[PDB]
Amino acid sequence: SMSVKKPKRDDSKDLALCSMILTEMETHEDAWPFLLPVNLKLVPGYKKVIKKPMDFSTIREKLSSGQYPNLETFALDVRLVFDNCETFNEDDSDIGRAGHNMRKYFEKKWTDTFK
Repeated sequence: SMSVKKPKRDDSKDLALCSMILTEMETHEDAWPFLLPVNLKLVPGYKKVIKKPMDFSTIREKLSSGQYPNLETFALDVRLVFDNCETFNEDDSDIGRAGHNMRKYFEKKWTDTFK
């Protein structure tokens, strides 16, 4: 509350560390469904169904331009990529499996780096 604070966590490396995680996500062999924004002209139903499209290139641009105020907002966008994927793609499909794989990959890096 006012004048009552927990000890200050060092957040000075967060930006660099989220960048490193994102690089690792970008270079994973199963990243291909997520590298670029879904083409809303060429994929029927995507625009109407997925209210907040997100992809790794868009996260990278937001990260590089100071549009994440903290590491929780960064994680929310990464998770949105996978939540969107599950919304639109059957589990038993290449893209559906890719999304589950990438989510697991992310969540381990996230825990190992920050928890």
